[PDB]
Amino acid sequence: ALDTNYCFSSTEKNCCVRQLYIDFRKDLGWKWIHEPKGYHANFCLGPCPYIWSLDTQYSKVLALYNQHNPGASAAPCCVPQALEPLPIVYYVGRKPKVEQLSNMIVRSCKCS
Amino acid sequence: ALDTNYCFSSTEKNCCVRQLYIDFRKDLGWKWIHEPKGYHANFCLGPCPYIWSLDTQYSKVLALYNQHNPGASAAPCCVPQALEPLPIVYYVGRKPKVEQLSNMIVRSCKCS
Repeated sequence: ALDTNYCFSSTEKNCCVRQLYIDFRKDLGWKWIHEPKGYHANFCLGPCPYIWSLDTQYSKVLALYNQHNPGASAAPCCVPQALEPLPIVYYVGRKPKVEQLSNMIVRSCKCS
Repeated sequence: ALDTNYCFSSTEKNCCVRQLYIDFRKDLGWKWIHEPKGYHANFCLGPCPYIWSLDTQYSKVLALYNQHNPGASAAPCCVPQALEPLPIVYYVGRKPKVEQLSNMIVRSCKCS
């Protein structure tokens, strides 16, 4: 299970989603969004082994292509499979409008 | 265009698919497959900027979350979006059978 539930417990390095709170202005400096200040963007870091929930067939082949060659950084790339929206509030000229960005959050990583 | 056409030309580091020929036995040591010896598995390496064909919304946000914080390796993860099959030939007990693995190749990366 490579989601924000099994990665938000012990320590992990392979394809494990890690906390990635992003303060709209602190990290992205986004100026088109006023609120919220940030959110739990979460994300994924580190590659994955072979039986680590392989999505595509090239995910199991390369998974070994690296795990077999010591010194190769061509491993796979854990990524945010399922995402989540984001209730914000920005300004258009002079009228404030609250929306819900789509896929602006993570809820489970993977290995594409 | 982050495919094996624009990456197989000049040099790139961000989300650019690079050559990844894999010799079934040399790299994966796969013993369940006899032929071919290997194939053009290709793959992707390096993260991506913001306007680098973002797939999910978290691809444009994090793209800046890293491009903004100098010293953060939480960037995105370029991956093989479109893949390709693979005509092989293995053995089942004593009967040889040729098949076509699915998604056992890359034909274009992206940024999940």
